[PDB]
Amino acid sequence: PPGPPGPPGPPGPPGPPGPPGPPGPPGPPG
Amino acid sequence: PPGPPGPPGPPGPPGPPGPPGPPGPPGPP
Amino acid sequence: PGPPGPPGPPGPPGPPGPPGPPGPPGPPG
Repeated sequence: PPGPPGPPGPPGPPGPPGPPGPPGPPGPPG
Repeated sequence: PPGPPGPPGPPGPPGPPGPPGPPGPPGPP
Repeated sequence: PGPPGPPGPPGPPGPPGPPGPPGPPGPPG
């Protein structure tokens, strides 16, 4: 008979960079 | 015969943090 | 019985990373 299924594969590639962050706080008062 | 190929591996690591956000709005006068 | 089969494929790409840091303060008013 055919042998056992092979080992599971390796982990996949790292995911994409996340979305850009939120805007910063409003600037200092004039 | 040799067995079947194994199952796909686990999902990869989460991605890195995203880029910093934009500068905030200009301040009040 | 036969030898174990080939290793499986690499897994799927991971999830997107976290949102990036908040941006810096805005320009002075």
